[PDB]
Amino acid sequence: ENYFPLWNDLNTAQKKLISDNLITQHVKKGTIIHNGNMDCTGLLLVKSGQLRTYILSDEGREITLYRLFDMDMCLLSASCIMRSIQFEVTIEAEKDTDLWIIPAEIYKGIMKDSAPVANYTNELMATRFSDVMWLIEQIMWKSLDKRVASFLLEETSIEGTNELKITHETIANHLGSHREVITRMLRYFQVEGLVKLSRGKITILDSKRLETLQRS
Amino acid sequence: ENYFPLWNDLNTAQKKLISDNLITQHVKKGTIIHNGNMDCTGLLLVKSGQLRTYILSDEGREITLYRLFDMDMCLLSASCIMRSIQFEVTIEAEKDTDLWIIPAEIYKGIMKDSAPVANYTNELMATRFSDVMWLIEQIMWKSLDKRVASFLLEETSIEGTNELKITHETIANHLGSHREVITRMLRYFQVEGLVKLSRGKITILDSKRLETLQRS
Repeated sequence: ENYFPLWNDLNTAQKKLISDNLITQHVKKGTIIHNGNMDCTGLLLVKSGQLRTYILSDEGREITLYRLFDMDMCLLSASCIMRSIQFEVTIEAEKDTDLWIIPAEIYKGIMKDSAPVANYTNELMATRFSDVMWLIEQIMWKSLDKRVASFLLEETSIEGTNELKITHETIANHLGSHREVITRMLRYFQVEGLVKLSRGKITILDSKRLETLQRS
Repeated sequence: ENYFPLWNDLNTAQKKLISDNLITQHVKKGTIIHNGNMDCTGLLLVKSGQLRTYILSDEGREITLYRLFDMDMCLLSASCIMRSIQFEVTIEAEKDTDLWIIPAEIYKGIMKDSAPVANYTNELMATRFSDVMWLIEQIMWKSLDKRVASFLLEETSIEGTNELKITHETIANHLGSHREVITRMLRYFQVEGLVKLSRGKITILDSKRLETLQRS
């Protein structure tokens, strides 16, 4: 109600239909909430937490498309309400997350009759389209050292700490790389004094220098 | 009118506003019709021809996002009508093209009041979002030899001939590669009997074998 900006634009009938069909859900970290064509739960409003939209190759390789934080809305968890979305994505909780779910059939129904809700969904798609376009630009134009540097700066901002407790597999899965290549890269960073590597931990030593890689 | 599927869904007032403001335009090949934030002409309905949506790095490197053919609609040529589209694209004519342009201000106005036109624009975005998602999947999971093989099979289908009259630069610009890497790859293909290379021409010799690379 406070976290849904379309609320002031909705009428009484629309406000009531969504309100009376809101599903509250606490999702623990590591839970897959949407898994391509298998699920079509609905739009997710993140009250508090962190979600990760990604794609999987048939060989189990992964790359993160984008992340959703507190107050974001997930549209692709209700992908089946749009025939023209002909790609599948996996959405999972990176931290314990409190969500509200607006059922797909309900949201689809309101969207059919409301230009405001229809246009709002366009703006939501355009944002995610733009997120994915920044990703193509990053993948094509920036080398792996710069992308690892960029990721380490993002995670430290999200966690509010220069001490990351993640595996080399998770970094590889974020960037569309292999663990061995990430490990090689982190060891090059350690030799260059950018990070410190220890048991289940990457400590960012020079945040100023990592930012100059990202920018290079 | 025949090429615009939303026409039957429009009312008299909407049909008249679009009809009386249609701009007919013959565009010669090599003409840039949209160049990021510089232009915001409108939605383009391709009566007959071929358009190419691509992105440019600050160093002049290119990769094709998707192609539009006869009967397709271009949405991103009117990107400024959606605040949430925060990426720029270049659109140009690959062959001489006959277009109709629906001015952006006019289309935006109809979209504000019509759920049908609003939802139709979503489906148009979703299609292009899906095109770009196939591209991420191709870039990440398929090696350059497979992507070159895939492109050669596409161009031969479009041109209706196993004889392509294109430069190594154009192929590099389609795939996000460098000319020298494409030339190296085409020479490997020639050594393997897949193609024949001669003055300003690539002749596909084994279309069956190129398809088995694409699929690998």
